[PDB]
Amino acid sequence: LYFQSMANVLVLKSSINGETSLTNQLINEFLAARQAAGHGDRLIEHDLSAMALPTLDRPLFAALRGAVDPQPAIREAVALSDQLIAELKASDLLVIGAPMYNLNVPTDLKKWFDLVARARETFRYTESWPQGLVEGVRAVVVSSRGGIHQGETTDAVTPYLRAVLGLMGIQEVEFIYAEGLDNRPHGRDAGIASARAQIARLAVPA
Amino acid sequence: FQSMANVLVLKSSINGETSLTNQLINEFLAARQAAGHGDRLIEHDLSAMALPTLDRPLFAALRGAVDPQPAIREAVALSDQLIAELKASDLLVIGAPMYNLNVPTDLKKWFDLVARARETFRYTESWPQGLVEGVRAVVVSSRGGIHQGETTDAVTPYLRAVLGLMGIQEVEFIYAEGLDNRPHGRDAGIASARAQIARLAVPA
Ligand SMILES: Cc1cc2nc3c(=O)[nH]c(=O)nc-3n(C[C@H](O)[C@H](O)[C@H](O)COP(=O)(O)O)c2cc1C
Ligand SMILES: Cc1cc2nc3c(=O)[nH]c(=O)nc-3n(C[C@H](O)[C@H](O)[C@H](O)COP(=O)(O)O)c2cc1C
Repeated sequence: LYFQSMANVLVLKSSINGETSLTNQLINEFLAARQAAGHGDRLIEHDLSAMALPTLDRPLFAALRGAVDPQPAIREAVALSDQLIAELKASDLLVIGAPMYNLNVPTDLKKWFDLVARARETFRYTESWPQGLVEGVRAVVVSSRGGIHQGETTDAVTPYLRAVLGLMGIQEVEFIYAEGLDNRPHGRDAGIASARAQIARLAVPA
Repeated sequence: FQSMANVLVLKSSINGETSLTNQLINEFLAARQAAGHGDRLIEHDLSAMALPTLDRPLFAALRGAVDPQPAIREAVALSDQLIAELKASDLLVIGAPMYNLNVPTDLKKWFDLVARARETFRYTESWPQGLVEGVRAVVVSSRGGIHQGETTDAVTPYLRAVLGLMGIQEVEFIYAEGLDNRPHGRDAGIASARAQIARLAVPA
């Protein structure tokens, strides 16, 4: 009963800071607090940073659209696409590290979305909109920002993620912000306290 | 000849010859000529340049580090080169169609090399000052629209902000919207774009 009842989590980390990654701490902190709240988690973890994912190009896009391409590295990248999508569809809760870099998410997070946001697989075209094919999936996006000191003049990261997740049917998405982390002298602390409070409220729902 | 504007043209579409943003960039440059502007282009097909992804060693290397590795010493030398082209330009023209609700990765990648402390922007007690002086920009962004899942435009504010970071405050867009709409949507957006082009060719 307990082991079958367990929720399945998919956990993407995109930071380039490695062991010092504040978004990676906070994911672990979030996941631990879910345990603390009586949730058993079955994690599939991807350090997208270390996977050397391919950029989306003309042939990869074609192949991914349904064409038989034979080149080895493309077929290898398509195999990875179908893998990441199987992993995603199987999962119950999606957790993503998305620190803001030059006002966008980091390249490796973007590349994940480029392989996974696929027609016929995670969405099908309608007369009007596209219909999302990922079902039973909620998201929790952990996002940090240094703020005004790093030129945070807008948050394009957030609505981008809401929209690219919504494309594939991931309609419910919660955010965990650590904002203003370069503000001297209490910025980091306050950001981290704010995120921990978001974590604590957010670890509960199941 | 010394009259001539210096344009920097960034192409990041993955559709090669069929690229609509590359078409509209070219139309935008044909019109500038039509209205008596002479231009000296530096042209980048970012798509074919296979640009390095920003990673930990490279970011450090860009942030004033000493790294003797070769692949990283080359990407820093490229960064410097893309930057020196930018700060030398008078007009920046960018191909930025919407792919999976973002810019194409290749464009992004250029921004991660060029948006760089002590080079294009510098730190301050509060906000960062830009160092790219005397540079307008023009952004060609074609979009499929509703059929391709455009629920909001994150591209626009993203671009104004990242360009703002390094001091490019003046930005105008060429939107070819709704291109997937049946049965005249592509023609209507192309037209729309064309009229936007007719207007923006004039300024100088
Ligand atoms: C390459 C790079 C670009 C960044 N760009 C921004 C930015 O545009 N706006 C901002 O507020 N913070 C920016 N930051 C600061 C990070 O968003 C912040 O330090 C965050 O905590 C990093 O989380 P991580 O440790 O999980 O990478 C940037 C950091 C790096 C390394
Ligand atoms: C990989 C890929 C992703 C796309 N994603 C979107 C999208 O998320 N929203 C949208 O409205 N249109 C989308 N489109 C449609 C393009 O924005 C549109 O066809 C564009 O005009 C093509 O420009 P180009 O020919 O310069 O690539 C996408 C096209 C491709 C090839």
